[PDB]
Amino acid sequence: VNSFSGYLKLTDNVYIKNADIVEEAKKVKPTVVVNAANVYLKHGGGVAGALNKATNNAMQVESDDYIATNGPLKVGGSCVLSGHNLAKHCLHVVGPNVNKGEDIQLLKSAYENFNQHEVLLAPLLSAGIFGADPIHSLRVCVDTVRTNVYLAVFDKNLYDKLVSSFL
Ligand SMILES: OC[C@H](Cc1ccoc1)Nc1ncnc2[nH]ccc12
Ligand SMILES: [Cl-]
Repeated sequence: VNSFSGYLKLTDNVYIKNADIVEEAKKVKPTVVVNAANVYLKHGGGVAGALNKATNNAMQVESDDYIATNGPLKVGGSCVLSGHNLAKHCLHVVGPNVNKGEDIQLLKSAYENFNQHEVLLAPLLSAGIFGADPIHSLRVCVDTVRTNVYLAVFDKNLYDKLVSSFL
């Protein structure tokens, strides 16, 4: 039993809700919130901009030190950093950004990072301003993640479309 509430159950392990991931994380304070990161951990827009703003820029300060020490992530890769006031940990995951010409096949690799964590609050990787098809992102999520994932979908018409089109 966990404190996630109001989710629709899609499979044994994947749950979905129309929600603002910032407000969800503040309420649940989950063990892991997933950020839709880029390789530079520059949290400017989309989910990343919103999560960073909610931390009063502490996420960005921590991220800049991480990059100065370790260099950029790989597309498809991840790192675990602090969750600040939102969660215990933030798993920064880099899905391919179609608006940069990156390979959509890397989306499965990106979702594989979720399997290192028993329970996660997450957005759909490569959706929104990353330019991929969200119906496709949900399919890859369901077919790749085996741990318990609670997906927050920001857009209401998209949430309804994702539910009604889910196989
Ligand atoms: O796939 C990630 C989606 C993309 C999208 C599609 C339509 O609008 C946004 N973004 C988000 N999902 C959940 N919580 C969020 N908080 C701020 C942004 C955000
Ligand atoms: Cl977005």
